[PDB]
Amino acid sequence: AQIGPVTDLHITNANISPDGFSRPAVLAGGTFPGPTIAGNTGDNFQITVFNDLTDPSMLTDTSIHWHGLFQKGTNWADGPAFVTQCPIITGQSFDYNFNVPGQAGTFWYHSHLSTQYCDGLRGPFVVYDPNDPNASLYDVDDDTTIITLADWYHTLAQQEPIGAAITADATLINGLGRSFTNTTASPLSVITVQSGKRYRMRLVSISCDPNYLFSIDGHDMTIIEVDGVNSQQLTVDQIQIFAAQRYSFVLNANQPVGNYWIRAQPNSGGQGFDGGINSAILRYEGATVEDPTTTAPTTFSNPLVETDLHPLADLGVPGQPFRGGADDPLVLNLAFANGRFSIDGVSFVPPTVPVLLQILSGAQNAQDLLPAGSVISLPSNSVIEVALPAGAAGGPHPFHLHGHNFAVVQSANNATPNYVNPIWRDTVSIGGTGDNVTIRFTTNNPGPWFLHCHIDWHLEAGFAIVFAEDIPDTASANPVPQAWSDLCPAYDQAHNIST
Ligand SMILES: *[C@@H]1O[C@H](CO)[C@@H](O[C@@H]2O[C@H](CO)[C@@H](O[C@@H]3O[C@H](CO)[C@@H](O)[C@H](O)[C@@H]3O)[C@H](O)[C@H]2NC(C)=O)[C@H](O)[C@H]1NC(C)=O
Ligand SMILES: *[C@@H]1O[C@H](CO)[C@@H](O[C@@H]2O[C@H](CO)[C@@H](O[C@@H]3O[C@H](CO)[C@@H](O)[C@H](O)[C@@H]3O)[C@H](O)[C@H]2NC(C)=O)[C@H](O)[C@H]1NC(C)=O
Ligand SMILES: [Cu+2]
Ligand SMILES: [Cu+2]
Ligand SMILES: [Cu+2]
Ligand SMILES: [Cu+2]
Ligand code: NA
Repeated sequence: AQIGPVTDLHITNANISPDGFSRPAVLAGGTFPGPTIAGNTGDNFQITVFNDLTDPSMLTDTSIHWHGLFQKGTNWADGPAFVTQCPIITGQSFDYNFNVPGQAGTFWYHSHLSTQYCDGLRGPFVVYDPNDPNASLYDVDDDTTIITLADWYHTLAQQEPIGAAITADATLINGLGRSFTNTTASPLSVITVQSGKRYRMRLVSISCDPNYLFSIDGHDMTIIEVDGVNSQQLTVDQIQIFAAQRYSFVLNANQPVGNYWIRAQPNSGGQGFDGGINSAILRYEGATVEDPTTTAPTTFSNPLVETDLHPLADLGVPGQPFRGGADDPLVLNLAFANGRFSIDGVSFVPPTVPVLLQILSGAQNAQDLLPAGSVISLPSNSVIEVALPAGAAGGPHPFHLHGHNFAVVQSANNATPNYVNPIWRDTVSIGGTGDNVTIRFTTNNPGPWFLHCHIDWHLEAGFAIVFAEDIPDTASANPVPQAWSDLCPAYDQAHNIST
């Protein structure tokens, strides 16, 4: 069952064995992935998060981010630790009370403390649209049509060396999959369809690192949504999905009744499908209960290419049709050396006082804010352009901006910008050496918004900056509840920190 929009959510430690290997984890709602949180567009969500964690090896504090939800007027509820709040301590709870005006689509929630979401705190978050303009393109859209893709590690996250190339031990599809080494024939996930029906499959990357080549043998996929943004219909036979991205696609159950492999090949870790790694099963009602016998093609003839995507609505592009054609045109210098990432010469290390609390306490320019050199102010009601030229080790890096979606003016592997009709999204691969992936948005949401690579090991190694958007209006725009004001005193008392 789905939960929400008003619900409790308990965060616990438990043993799980999603690939046959038992390890302890950090779980929401007692499962991996966590339960789907759902509501309708414009609803009030009140997710009262109970921190019941006791195992220090995965951290007993927590904080949860609602990925892709704009949090306009509720920056305090966004979740990134030491940007918008201090962590919730064990034995305490916190009501994330916010609204989702003007958004409808496929989202997710995850821990936003250290690398804790890798240890299991990740689940789907769906905002349905009762008047969806795509409603007539499918018959079925429910909890059974959500497909999560996850990396899973046998080593606990707090034992992963900072700045290292860290590699997973299994791909999990809907929480199940097989280990790349010491492979055992543990259970695979089954997605069941009825011959002749059309399904809105909501594909969610809950990855901490790898991108996946996703396909379904015998079937093609008609994309209708990208990171919450409705798209024109685009039919593909493979989707390369980067960490934290989402797609909705129409699956037409138009092939003979039978069993078909669902494939998710990561860019690192186990390659291929031996022993049923990187796999799940599409089963038609009436098919025999047995593994598929289907083959992938040697090459995919209609893969997703990001420049093929276009919004369903006439979203356009803000600013002027050339590089630098914005009120505030930025170019970030994105680098890696010696185990640490940097942005504009500064490696991100979380501050003691959350950025939002520094601003509410009166610090009002970005050079007054900590960490020094890690906060860039943005002017209000302005067109912002951010060029993100690739080349830093560990690519391709999927960059994500909190508080906003953005026009993808230039995509990976293509030097031509699009100032007319590019897709809008919230997480974008910056590509490879010599690329110049560039995003645009307008500043209509006061508050500090994190910008970072969504490979969680890279964020931990410093690949982040904070956009302090409209500092002067942050306090008036974002009134804070007493329970939020109580978080830093409680956290600092529990941890013997002076501030
Ligand atoms: C990605 O696109 C951005 C624009 O969106 C390019 O930025 C441009 O970068 C050049 C230098 O590479 C800038 O010109 C330089 O400016 C300094 C003065 O600030 C000057 O001292 C240098 O001699 C040179 O003129 C330019 O300001 C900047 N913005 C523009 C043109 O709008 C960036 O180079 C592109 N990166 C890649 C890898 O393609
Ligand atoms: C590399 O990225 C560029 C920019 O996104 C892509 O260029 C765009 O290509 C599309 C598809 O061909 C062009 O749209 C077409 O326009 C013609 C003429 O109006 C129209 O008859 C078709 O209905 C379609 O809309 C679009 O103009 C063009 N944009 C620009 C700025 O060049 C390009 O396709 C990408 N390269 C690859 C290999 O995918
Ligand atoms: Cu996220
Ligand atoms: Cu986010
Ligand atoms: Cu990265
Ligand atoms: Cu984030
Ligand atoms: Na425009």
